[PDB]
Amino acid sequence: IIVTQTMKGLDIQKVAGTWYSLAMAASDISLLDAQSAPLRVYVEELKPTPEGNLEILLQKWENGECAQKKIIAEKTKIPAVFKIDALNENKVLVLDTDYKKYLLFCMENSAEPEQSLACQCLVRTPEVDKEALEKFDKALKALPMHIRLAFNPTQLEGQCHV
Amino acid sequence: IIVTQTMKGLDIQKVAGTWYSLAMAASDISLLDAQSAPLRVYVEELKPTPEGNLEILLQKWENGECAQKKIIAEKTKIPAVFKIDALNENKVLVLDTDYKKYLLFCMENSAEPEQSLACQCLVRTPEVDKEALEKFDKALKALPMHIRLAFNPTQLEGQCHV
Repeated sequence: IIVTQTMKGLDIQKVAGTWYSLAMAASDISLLDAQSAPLRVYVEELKPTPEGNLEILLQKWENGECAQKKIIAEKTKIPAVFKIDALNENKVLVLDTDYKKYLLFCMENSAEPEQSLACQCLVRTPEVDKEALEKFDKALKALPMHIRLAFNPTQLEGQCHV
Repeated sequence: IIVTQTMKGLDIQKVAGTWYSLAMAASDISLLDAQSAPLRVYVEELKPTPEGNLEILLQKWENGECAQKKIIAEKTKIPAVFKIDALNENKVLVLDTDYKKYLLFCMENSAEPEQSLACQCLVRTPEVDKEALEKFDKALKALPMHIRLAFNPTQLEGQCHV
């Protein structure tokens, strides 16, 4: 895939704190279709390091339980692009944010041989922000998404979105 | 939705023949999320009757097989609205068509619209028609969808969308 738009001027220190996964999309239906699908992950928090790296706290269904997971994303020459250090190295792209209300990012699933891509719309509060959803859909027009999900407030406040 | 002009003058005789489910959306994620989800149905063909009813031939994953099913949709006072008793739905609404390339329709249970609404973009040929998808998304902006799926040509030509 060709991501055609990452964020200019990204100050990663300002995305610290709590977030909620309002909506997600992926290039393959099977990446997101079930609760236990591989890229079905709910971001809880972003913790920038002083070295300019990014810690990502998320929840994920596994073996019928809601599991917390910590991902360390290492900075690169491009400021909106990070590398996840893991058995298969995976990229995380910050597309856009206003720091105070929404953040749009994508992550690839390199354990898939075939090129795969998931993107999320994160908001600061557990409400459906229509303007953030509009910016998400605008950013998605350039991308080959075949599944899109959106969640309601009860799900945002729940564990693993229930 | 407003009953529109192409909806006032819907001539069902002109929708006869083969169709492909290019994209689908629903109000509840669980209506569409798995292959065996209840409203995960692929329209194959539309057969208008001389009495002005509408036969809908579709495929559906069930008991580990791709099963053919026949739904009889009975006409009503409103020409774009039909009555069914299948998939725990009771109404089918034709939202828009140009007869020759696309048709947009929804199904619901009028007892439980929020929990039962699914809509589809059907095309005449197994290709991704961007203009048809634009009209589908335009019609969906007014609706409380939380899942949207789009299929590729190989899936369109496949059994139960591969």
